Formats: sequence, structure tokens, C-alpha cells
Amino acid sequence: KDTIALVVSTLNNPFFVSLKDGAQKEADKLGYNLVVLDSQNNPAKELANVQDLTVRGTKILLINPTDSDAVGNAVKMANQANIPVITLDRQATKGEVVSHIASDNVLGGKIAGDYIAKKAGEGAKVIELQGIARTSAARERGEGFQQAVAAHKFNVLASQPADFDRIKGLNVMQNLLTAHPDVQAVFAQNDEMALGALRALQTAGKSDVMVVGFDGTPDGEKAVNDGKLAATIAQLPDQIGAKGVETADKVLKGEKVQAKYPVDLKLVVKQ
Ligand SMILES: O[C@@H]1[C@H](O)[C@H](O)CO[C@H]1O
Repeated sequence: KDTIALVVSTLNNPFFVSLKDGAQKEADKLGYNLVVLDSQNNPAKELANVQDLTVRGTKILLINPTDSDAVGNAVKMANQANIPVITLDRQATKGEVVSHIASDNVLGGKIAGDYIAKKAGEGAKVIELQGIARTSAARERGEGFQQAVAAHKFNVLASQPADFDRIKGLNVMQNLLTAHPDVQAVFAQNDEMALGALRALQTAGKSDVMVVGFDGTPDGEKAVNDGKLAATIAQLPDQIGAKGVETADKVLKGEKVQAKYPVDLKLVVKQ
């Protein structure tokens, strides 16, 4: 069997566990051998994973960057070693990449901000819990959100990163609440941070602030069905994983593939 390596940014996130479950499932069918390596949100650990793979007979590198501007060195490592690189979910700012499979995050952010102005109203006071700073996913969701901010004339009380983490989202929202109790709505750039934020509000006795997440994870949906989470922007993690192995297969077969592969978004609300 040929070996395909998946270098995922972290396994401490349901989304990436689904992205990896999809890859595994597709590789299994196509007959490939998939090696999964956790970078644990550490650019240095990521870089160390790519060097380790190059001497292992890794045919294709499927990589989800910890930092879109720092992964440049690890991608050029694979280039020198003549191992094709396909970035999943987050793009690389440098290095030679064969194909990029991701969602339209600039869109998903705007959809988020439009739904907020629909339920909370124009001129709503909002707090944005951003994701890992130099990742393209966070950078894009912020751009799209700013489109809703400008269009719906939102008053952004605060905007701060909680690194796509639940606990960190719980603590970031806790301190922001202390200084901004008049917050009407929260846009959390992923479901983990949204669930964290929902717990902070609970702790503060504010079961009235409108929270919108992103990803549509199993937990992210549960909360929607319990009326706890107003809405989340569902992504298809399992399909960004499958599309990675499939595109990896076609490249190993000499077939020419597209430099970009989009995956649909879908607003999720209770019903
Ligand atoms: O798109 C992914 C998901 O939103 C995940 O929850 C955090 O990292 C982002 O890049």
C-alpha cells in the first residue's frame, strides 16, 4: 500500500476528529495506508512531524496548518523531498501546494453576522470570540463578520481570540462579561468557543444573550436543538477529509486536479 500522511493541527477538537474520521474512511476504501500525526497547535511540533514523514516513504502530505504563515517552512521541506502537498481547511501562505480543500470562511462569517442582525436587530452590541490568530480560517471569518458589522451598523463591544478552544472561550467570555454586561449577541468563530461562552453566561445568570457558533459539530448541534445555541454555521469536516484522500489518489495517478475545492456551508437553526 501507498502511505498518505495526515498532519492535523489538533485532535482536541471534534471538528478535526471528524475531518480525520473522513480521511481514514476514504483511504480505507481506496486501499491506502494513512498515518495521522497531531501537531498540538504547535508550529514547531508540526515542522517536526513533516521531517519525520519525509524519510518514511510518505507518498502525499495532507496537512492542516497550525499557523498559515509559519507552515511555510514545513511545506518547503516536503517540496525538497518531492512529496506533494495538499492543505486542508487552512491554507499555507508559502511553499508549493498542489490543492486546497476548504470552506468559504469569508462567507460563513457574513452569514453569521446577518443572522445576528435578524434576531438581535441592527446596531446590536456584539462581542466576537476570534480563533487562532494567524490561521486563514480565523482571518477570513473576521473579514466576513466585518461585512455584517458595517452593513448592520453593529457596535462591537469587544473582539478577542480564544484560540478555537472551549476552556479558553469560557474564560475569555467570563472577563468580557465582567466589563460588558450589556452585550446582546456573541459570534464565536467555532463551536467549542461558543459552548465555552454559553457556560460563562450561565455562570453569570445571563440566559438571554444570543450566541452563534461555527462548524456544526455533534455538540454544536445538540445545543441548537436545546435552544441553548441560537445558530451555528455547519461545515462538512468528514468531506474535507474524504476529498483530501480522493484528491491525493488522483495526484498519485497522474490525473490533474483543481487548485481549489470548496465545501458548502449551511446555516443551522432549531426546528
Ligand atoms: O475550520 C476549523 C474549525 O472551525 C475548527 O473548529 C477550528 O479550526 C478551524 O480552522
